[PDB]
Amino acid sequence: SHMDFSFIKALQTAQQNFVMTDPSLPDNPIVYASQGFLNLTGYSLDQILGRNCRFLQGPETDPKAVERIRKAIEQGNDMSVCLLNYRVDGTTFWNQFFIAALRDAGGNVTNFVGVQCKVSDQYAATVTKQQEEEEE
Amino acid sequence: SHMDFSFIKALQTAQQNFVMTDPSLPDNPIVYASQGFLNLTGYSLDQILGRNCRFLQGPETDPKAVERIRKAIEQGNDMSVCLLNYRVDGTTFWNQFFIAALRDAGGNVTNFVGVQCKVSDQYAATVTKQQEEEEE
Ligand SMILES: Cc1cc2nc3c(=O)[nH]c(=O)nc-3n(C[C@H](O)[C@H](O)[C@H](O)COP(=O)(O)O)c2cc1C
Ligand SMILES: Cc1cc2nc3c(=O)[nH]c(=O)nc-3n(C[C@H](O)[C@H](O)[C@H](O)COP(=O)(O)O)c2cc1C
Ligand SMILES: [Cl-]
Ligand SMILES: [Cl-]
Ligand SMILES: [Cl-]
Repeated sequence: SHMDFSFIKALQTAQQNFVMTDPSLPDNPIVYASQGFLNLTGYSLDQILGRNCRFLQGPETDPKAVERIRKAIEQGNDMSVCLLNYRVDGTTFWNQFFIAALRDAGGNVTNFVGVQCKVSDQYAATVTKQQEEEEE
Repeated sequence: SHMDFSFIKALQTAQQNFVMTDPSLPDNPIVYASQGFLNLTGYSLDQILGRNCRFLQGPETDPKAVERIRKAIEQGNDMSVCLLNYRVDGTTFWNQFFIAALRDAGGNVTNFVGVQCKVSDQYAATVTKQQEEEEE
């Protein structure tokens, strides 16, 4: 019914790409980020907290996927999207990332959790083909 | 307020280690498992669904961690535990895995989500040191 602190501790440490964001604060900013997340994105820790993950997007990013994400966030749905993200140095990578809407015993969204997965160009091609085939 | 099907689709496919279990069914069995999960554990798909993840544990698995997990499950808490797990061939590996309690708009636990991470022996040593230092 709550959050065991083991979750929060192993999150900041896990060599994979995890993030947690707080909807209670404005703009839903990152409160905890994994070490593998900083390895993948290349950012320092001070450039992560207090900000929303929009800084991973850029020019060549599919805005339909971004609208999908923001709709699922406004409704608090658990989703997953593959899109092109940018590191700090400007390099690009295909991020297939998940979003979970953790809710308390009252049904209210307490925190958002995000798992990012770097996928190859073949997986990106197939999943983008499906997502673009999802036309209305 | 619901589960976007993108979550379920990208779960079964993601090359990482994800699982989802249904508390509505007896013993809380696995309903969806990732491809990377089958790569890590070595099991076929038919040996996964309809079963609880106890088949990953074994002889030299810390039972205190298992009691911790089952208490957090009975209370529906989001946790994370590092423990020794076994593959199908009998080989061992240190699994630092997370557990999230997805709840609906009414606060009831709908499904459990689990992310497994294979960690080295140094990380296992440090985290097991902390968890054993957690004595009452
Ligand atoms: C927990 C969480 C993790 C997210 N991770 C990413 C990410 O890794 N890459 C990305 O492009 N967007 C990510 N997003 C989405 C953005 O943070 C943002 O919500 C998205 O751009 C839609 O919001 P907007 O329409 O206001 O721009 C994540 C969102 C959440 C809640
Ligand atoms: C979603 C989910 C994923 C789990 N993944 C693992 C796992 O990877 N390895 C493991 O040893 N136990 C895992 N467990 C815990 C076991 O499934 C089981 O709940 C645990 O042994 C405690 O239950 P018990 O006291 O009845 O044995 C997971 C549990 C859940 C709910
Ligand atoms: Cl379905
Ligand atoms: Cl091994
Ligand atoms: Cl090692």
